[PDB]
Amino acid sequence: APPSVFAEVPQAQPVLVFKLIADFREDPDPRKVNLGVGAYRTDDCQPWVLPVVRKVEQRIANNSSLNHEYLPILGLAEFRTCASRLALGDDSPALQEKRVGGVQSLGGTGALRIGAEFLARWYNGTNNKDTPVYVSSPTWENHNGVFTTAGFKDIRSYRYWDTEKRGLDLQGFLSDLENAPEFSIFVLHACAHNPTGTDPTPEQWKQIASVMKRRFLFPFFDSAYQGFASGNLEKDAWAIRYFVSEGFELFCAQSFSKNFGLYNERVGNLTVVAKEPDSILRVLSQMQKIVRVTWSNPPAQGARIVARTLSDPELFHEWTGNVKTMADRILSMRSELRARLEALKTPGTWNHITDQIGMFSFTGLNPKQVEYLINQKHIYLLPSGRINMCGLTTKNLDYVATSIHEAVTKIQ
Ligand SMILES: Cc1ncc(COP(=O)(O)O)c(CN[C@@](C)(CC(=O)O)C(=O)O)c1O
Repeated sequence: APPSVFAEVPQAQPVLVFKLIADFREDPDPRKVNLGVGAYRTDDCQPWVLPVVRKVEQRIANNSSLNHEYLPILGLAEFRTCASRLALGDDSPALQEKRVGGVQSLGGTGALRIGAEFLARWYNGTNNKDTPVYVSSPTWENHNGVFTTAGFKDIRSYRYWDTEKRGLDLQGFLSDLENAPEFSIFVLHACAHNPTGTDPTPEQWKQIASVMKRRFLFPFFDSAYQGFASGNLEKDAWAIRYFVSEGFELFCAQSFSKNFGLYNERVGNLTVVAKEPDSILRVLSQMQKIVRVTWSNPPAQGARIVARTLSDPELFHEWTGNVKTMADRILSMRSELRARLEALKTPGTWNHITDQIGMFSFTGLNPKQVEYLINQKHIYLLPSGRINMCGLTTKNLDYVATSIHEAVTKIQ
């Protein structure tokens, strides 16, 4: 009897956020509510394909001049240019000086992967897998997984969330920067921090930038929610743009999954800013090799939609309107969920619910409370106490606020 070559493969733990989408879908209880994955939902609790996207899909579908031939390894040129322009702004001195590069990627995740793979080979030496990599405490789980997979052995965290203050621990963060070895890589959330929903103010960003510049720390921005932090694309990109004006060289992993609602078309872009043009050229050539052995070349549908919307003043205007619409609904739900919790006179303060920005809220519930909420009330969320505000609708608001109350009460 010959045994199987897969006999010893262990059962892996499940990617939780996707594990719950499954549990939710198949859960038969009617009063179930998915406050899990960070995807927008209308007030009717439905996915929303943006009107502008619908528009363009139709145009693309009626364009017979378009073929399916392979795209360049680095991706659709028009897309890479518009994506980078969106984050840096058209008046960017970096764009003017041609020291900006863009690599089309598979969502923000793919962009993060490509940048980590490049750094692990050409940054701070050759194949230097030892440069420390810093992620916020807490942060999006996949930050660790992505950098670990790229080979970095030393992943550290910088203090960010202050539990006994329910906000940003600036001194902690600043202290961690001061103490970070020179050349260390810092993974920064450009805006709408995940999972806290707490971002530094421009004044704090200035302090953060000041230490980074002094200690030659590398800013690797994750920008997955441009436009959600406030509803304004220009505003949500200010930090990245400030670093650029300060002369930093940096990476910016861009995702169009949430702001274009193109979740399943995997549209991402890795923007690179260098001190001089010649370097962008050499960098992209190394990036081509990395891409070639990962996905060979990127898919066209998503990039085509984003490219057409961003290069047509009319589609662009319209898109900015749809974005603001989503952001506005998140602001509306924050005020409501807070009201109800106060009316129910729920133990403790809950101002933070309206203080945090973006799609998420770091509620503050112990895990035992989350288990109660998921098992008893069928209100799916993460163990950490993070909730997707978009999951709230004028309907289920009371059920949730009730459940959160009962929890806090007969659970604490
Ligand atoms: C901070 C951050 N960066 C990158 C990504 C990846 O975006 P992509 O889909 O373009 O690769 C996410 C997505 N976070 C989600 C919305 C989903 C997930 O975990 O993948 C979340 O629920 O946190 C994110 O929250």
